[PDB]
Amino acid sequence: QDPLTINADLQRVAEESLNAAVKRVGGVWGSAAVLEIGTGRLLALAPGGTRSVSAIYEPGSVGKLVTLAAAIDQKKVTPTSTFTVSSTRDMPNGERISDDSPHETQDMTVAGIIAHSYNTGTVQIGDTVSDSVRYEYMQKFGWGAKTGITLPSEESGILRPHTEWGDRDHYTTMFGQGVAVTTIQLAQMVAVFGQKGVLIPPRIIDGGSRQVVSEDTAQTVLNIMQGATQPGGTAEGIGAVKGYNVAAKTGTAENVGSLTDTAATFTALIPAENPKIAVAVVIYKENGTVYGSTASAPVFVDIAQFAMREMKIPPSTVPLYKYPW
Ligand SMILES: CCN1CCN(C(=O)N[C@@H](C(=O)N[C@@H](C=O)[C@@H]2N[C@@H](C(=O)O)C(C)(C)S2)c2ccccc2)C(=O)C1=O
Repeated sequence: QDPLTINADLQRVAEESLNAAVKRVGGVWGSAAVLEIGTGRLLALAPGGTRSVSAIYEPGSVGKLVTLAAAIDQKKVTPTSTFTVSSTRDMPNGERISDDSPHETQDMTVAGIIAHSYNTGTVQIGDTVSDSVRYEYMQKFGWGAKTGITLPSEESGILRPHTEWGDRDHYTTMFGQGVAVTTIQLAQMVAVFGQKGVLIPPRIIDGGSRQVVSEDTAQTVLNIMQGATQPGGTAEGIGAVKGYNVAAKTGTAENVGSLTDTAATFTALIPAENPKIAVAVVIYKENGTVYGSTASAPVFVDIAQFAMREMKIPPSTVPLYKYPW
């Protein structure tokens, strides 16, 4: 019978979690997409109108995975390459870049950088690759284009041609600012890292795809992503799905509305040793800041715990991956 892909129980979990989280956090709206890994099948899409597919927003530091992957794919960097992290850092082109909150400067590996999500580290990582190269990766990950799901009013996102980026744009697009995204785009993206560098176009209809990154870089981005829940990681505690290895990335971005809003974002893969779902969450607050971790992780967590039961996936048999930092 059922020609749609939605899992009704999973959908209800999503809507519930989502609704609660938006209330909890004083947001004005939210959205969540759960994609099955390997098939591109939508298991859940909240809030169930079309806003999930048509509301666009600057995603923030979830965009960091695009730049990380580019640098790695181009072999310009490795998990264990080391850079200096600082509360601010003045760049060649006259730009000052700042971390969320000041910290003692120190050297960190790439692994630890995006794990702590330090802009000052990632900006350096992005500088190892040309803007036209980054730009091309951004497009292959599906930014600035409709995913092509069969639901009305999909927005294409905003991805200005790199040849158009100023000194600020050079660096802001490195951590998902100066770019607009829909939640469906974000799920499709992270899905790549569980798909051996392949992007599968999402589907809501079953029935009386492209290579974005190498299989190897996908897997390394996958290992780095597991650093999110470990001590010091932005999703420590809050991102934990008891008994299951979680690869994830938070994001907390400013948006206009001028520049008074924020979008708390979360994109995760689970279970990390062998991903079965790709999850993307966003909660938008209007005159206030809201953190991907405090806001959106809990949603993923509720969804993720159910999905693992629902899909009769056994708990993780192997340790959460660690690179030294
Ligand atoms: C173009 C100017 N302009 C405006 C937008 N803006 C900005 O909002 N910066 C944010 C940012 O994007 N940094 C995060 C990326 O999300 C890093 N990752 C977060 C995470 O994942 O939790 C983090 C660990 C909380 S900080 C930020 C800073 C402080 C608090 C929350 C978010 C800039 O500063 C910036 O350049």
